[PDB]
Amino acid sequence: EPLLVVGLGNPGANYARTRHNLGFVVADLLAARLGAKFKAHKRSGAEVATGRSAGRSLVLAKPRCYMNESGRQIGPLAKFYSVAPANIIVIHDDLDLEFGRIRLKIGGGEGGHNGLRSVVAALGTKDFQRVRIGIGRPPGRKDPAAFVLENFTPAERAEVPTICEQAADATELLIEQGMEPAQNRVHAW
Repeated sequence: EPLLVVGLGNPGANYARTRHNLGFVVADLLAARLGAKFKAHKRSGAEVATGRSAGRSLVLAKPRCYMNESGRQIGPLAKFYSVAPANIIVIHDDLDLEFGRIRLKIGGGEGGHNGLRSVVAALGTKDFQRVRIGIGRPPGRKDPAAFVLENFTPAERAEVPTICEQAADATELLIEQGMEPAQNRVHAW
């Protein structure tokens, strides 16, 4: 069955290192591992890189619209390559996990992620896979919408590349062995 891996993020150099763009950073790392380049995808508006991970073919994609409208490109991507939602993996920052903590699931909530809500709406289901990468959140009940548009702190920047290697590793393990075995290895702390 066809497989689609998507990173979420906002466009533009000024957003490239913000918390809300972790998905793009990991997708870029996956494409580097696969020796693949992102190219414009006319039918969806996104950009896609294609390759194989342990012999299995995959489409790697980053939307090119604002985060709010992510599903309007991911939906068409899924139809174009005939990928069922169960075989879509979305990589994203997660306000509800400690910074650097990676967790995998299918279904469940969006954790307040506006990109995830757009994808859920477009696919008509919550039942796609996710690579959740913790970023923490502001304390109390403060609105986090501005926190995710900040760059990481210097202390956090010291760990972000390692975290992205782990998230890239988690994506490949998901593709190779599925949810439960990948969870066993990936939930490392």
